[PDB]
Amino acid sequence: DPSVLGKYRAGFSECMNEVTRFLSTCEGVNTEVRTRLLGHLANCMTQI
Amino acid sequence: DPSVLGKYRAGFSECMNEVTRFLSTCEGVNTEVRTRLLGHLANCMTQI
Repeated sequence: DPSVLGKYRAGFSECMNEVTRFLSTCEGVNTEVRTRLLGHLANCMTQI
Repeated sequence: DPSVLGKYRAGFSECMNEVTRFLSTCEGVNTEVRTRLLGHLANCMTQI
């Protein structure tokens, strides 16, 4: 059911917002981290 | 169904691992960030 996927996406939407705050806080060695950090969450959202 | 919750937890388990890597990377102004970062993911896992 799409509700399950929506719930999953909703959870990740929340993770993305908090993760974004962390990413907006770290400004040094997070260029590589940002790629994996955003890529992974994006991959999870994209995959599901 | 518990499968939905398990899927949700599984997604957060994945977020926690990646988030942990970010937290293990940032070492400066993330004491406050860590509290919210871990507290939020923990809150989501705890709540669901």
